[PDB]
Amino acid sequence: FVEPKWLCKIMAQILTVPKNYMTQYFKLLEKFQIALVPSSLSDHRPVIELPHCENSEIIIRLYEMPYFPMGFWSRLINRLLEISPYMLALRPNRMYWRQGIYLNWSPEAYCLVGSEVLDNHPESFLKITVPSCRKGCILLGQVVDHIDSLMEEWFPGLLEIDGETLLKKWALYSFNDGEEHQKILLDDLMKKAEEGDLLVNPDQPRLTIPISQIAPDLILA
Amino acid sequence: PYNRMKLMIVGNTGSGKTTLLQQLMKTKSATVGIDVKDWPIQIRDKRKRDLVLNVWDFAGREEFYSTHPHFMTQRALYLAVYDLSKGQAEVDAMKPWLFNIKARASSSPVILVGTHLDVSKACMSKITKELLNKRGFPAIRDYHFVNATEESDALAKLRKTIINESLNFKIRDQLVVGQLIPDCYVELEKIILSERKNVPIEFPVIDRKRLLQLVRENQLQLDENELPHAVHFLNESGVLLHFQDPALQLSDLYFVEPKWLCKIMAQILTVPKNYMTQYFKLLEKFQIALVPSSLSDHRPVIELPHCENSEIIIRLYEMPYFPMGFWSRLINRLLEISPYMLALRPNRMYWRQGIYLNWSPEAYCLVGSEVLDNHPESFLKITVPSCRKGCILLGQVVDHIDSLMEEWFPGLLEIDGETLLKKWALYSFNDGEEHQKILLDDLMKKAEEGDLLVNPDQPRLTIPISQIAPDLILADLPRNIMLNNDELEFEQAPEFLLGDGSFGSVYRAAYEGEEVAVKIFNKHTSLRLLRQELVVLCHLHHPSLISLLAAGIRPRMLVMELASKGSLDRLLQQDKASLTRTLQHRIALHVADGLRYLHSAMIIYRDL
Ligand SMILES: Nc1nc2c(ncn2[C@@H]2O[C@H](COP(=O)(O)OP(=O)(O)O)[C@@H](O)[C@H]2O)c(=O)[nH]1
Repeated sequence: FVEPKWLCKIMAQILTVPKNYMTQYFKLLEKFQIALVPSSLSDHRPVIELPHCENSEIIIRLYEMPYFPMGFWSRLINRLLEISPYMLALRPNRMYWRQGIYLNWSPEAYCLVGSEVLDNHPESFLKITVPSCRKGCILLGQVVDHIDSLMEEWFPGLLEIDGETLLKKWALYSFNDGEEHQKILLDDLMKKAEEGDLLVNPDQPRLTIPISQIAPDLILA
Repeated sequence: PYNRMKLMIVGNTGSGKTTLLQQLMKTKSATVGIDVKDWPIQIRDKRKRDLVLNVWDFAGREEFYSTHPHFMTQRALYLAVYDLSKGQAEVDAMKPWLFNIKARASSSPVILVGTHLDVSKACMSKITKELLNKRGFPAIRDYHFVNATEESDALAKLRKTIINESLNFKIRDQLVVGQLIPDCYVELEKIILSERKNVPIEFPVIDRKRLLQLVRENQLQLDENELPHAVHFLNESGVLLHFQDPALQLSDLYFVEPKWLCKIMAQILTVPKNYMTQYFKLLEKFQIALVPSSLSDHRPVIELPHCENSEIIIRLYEMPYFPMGFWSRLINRLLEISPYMLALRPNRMYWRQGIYLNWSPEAYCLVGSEVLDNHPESFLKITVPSCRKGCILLGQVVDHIDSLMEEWFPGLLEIDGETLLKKWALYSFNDGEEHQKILLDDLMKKAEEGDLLVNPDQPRLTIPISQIAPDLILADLPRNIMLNNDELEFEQAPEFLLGDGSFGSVYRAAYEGEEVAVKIFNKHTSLRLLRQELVVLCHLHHPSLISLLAAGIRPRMLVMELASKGSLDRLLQQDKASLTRTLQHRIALHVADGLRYLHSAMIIYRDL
């Protein structure tokens, strides 16, 4: 491509609205994350009455960054596009929107990567709701790998220590048997540093939760 | 004679409604709720029939709409105002109001009224004389182009026309404004209007015990059994609102001054701790509760797993416009009330125009609006997988939708006659690989029950009627139950083979080498009651219950096991000697076992 201003103008043309290379046209259009158009996707989360509630049967993993990166979500969505199957075949139900994906195989084999805002917090989050089953843990592993890959490959500035790192990965757990609420949050690096045992315990040692049901990518589950 | 008829001012936002009302009554800010009033009319003719029209100035704003169909009754005269200032367009913009009147109160007269004559476009009279006359619409009986905010001869003629059309209501020659009622009814009416004053303005509700003390204190001779029918008639007349159904706890609370109730319920849309539980219950009874309205109106992109045409089932539903408050009722009706199995919670993605439950990649369901190009109508596409569990979901959903239509909006089923509601089915004789799914009306396919297949002009290709409409052919139930008519030995005509006297229409026939009892459910009715009894009897499987063998469509019949010795009634009458102590106890034990299993399934065998 010579005179790149022409290329970039022509590629940005179709956003506000040579038949030989039309296939290459669409290929590079996908290489620009334009193709279905990921942008202009109504910006509105649809209400999702998930089957499983409680705290015991699910796994959360927040991702705290001040603002979402410039072109993050399109890259992520286009990366998770059928590239994370629970098994090693079947097409999963998908509900795309500009801030989430929510694949769905079965009532116990789903996955939902979607933005979420918390009150009194000007930061941004990337809540990842995943069932506690085995296939759940598999999906969680694949998704965390793909996201960390995008971060290390596209936006390096959000990983290098200065130093709050500008990107803090949390994990959500409930020592209150799941029936109660207000899931306590634990930074990921600390739990990684708690590999000495295979359990986590609060000040009151009577209650104890395995590190497999909070982070099955750290413990090899 | 009872001189009281409901007047209802429907209309579109921004028009003249509350001011038009305030000028008809001469009782010299947006509307929230419905603003119930009542103005009396002293007839100046010799027959001075003093009547009271209670007006219901419906608010035009779109967010309230899902509560509007609840207060549209048959015994009512509807005004409809359409703001002539924005001429030639608002007349078309008030078509949904007319269609919803026709959907709810089919045979109620309507009086078009054109406000804003002060400014400007009177050629809207042309379109309202050609387009809005008789195109599946609720029989417009007059036009009026009147100013508001200023009494005039146009206002005078308009008001006189309201009164004239009021008296000449006569549904099937009834003369509603002058029908006869028992004295106790009008007595109860008077004591309610007096009790309107002596009640907390902040909480105008009254108690059934307080009502009982009221009717005891006065000369009302109404009995306890005579109360429900009485207060129900008062409800129809728009005096006090009540809901005697036991599903709600409101059968002890009688709402007086209904304008307060409706305003308070519509309050929370634009944004007494003892009855907060009943508050939420009736809030659900108003389809407010999660709030079904204000749900972003935007379909989310759904990349369904299965494409093609062979592995899926579509079923369009064509109506000109969606009814007034349809979608809220439907969503709230399908709320977890259609499980694939007889346990598991399905994934759901609610939005104002769809539900899309989801169990498994082959066990989903999606009921959602869809527009087609070059088609100003509306559609209710229902995508369902071709698997067995799919067909089960399809059956339940069609039943629930048809139930809503027959129970809420009767005007969309009665033939005139295009029926204003045409159910399609989508099929592809091109092996599914190709496209442009041909559409076939449902009534036509129902008439094609003679065979079990459908075939085009080219007879080489042929598609079963089970994979296009598994509710017509009895495949939506589990455990396919067709009777394999080759092996049946039934003769319907003779009274020689009746089961016995007074068993309905149960005949005695031989099937699969065994004598069986078959009920001919065939009549003018549809497959509704047949399938209803079929899903009940589909999964019981108990010894003390009559076991089902097969069901049929040509003609509609139910094939069940045959009781050789006849009913117990005959043995009690004819042969009292056959019954001994041990036999009587065994009969009692078996019936008790049957009732136990039934109540374990939470089923009420009402009569025994
Ligand atoms: N000049 C003029 N104004 C009108 C006429 N009819 C209604 N309006 C205006 O419309 C307003 C009333 O709107 P309203 O019916 O209450 O709206 P709604 O409550 O949503 O039905 C008043 O403020 C009037 O000024 C009319 O014939 N002429």
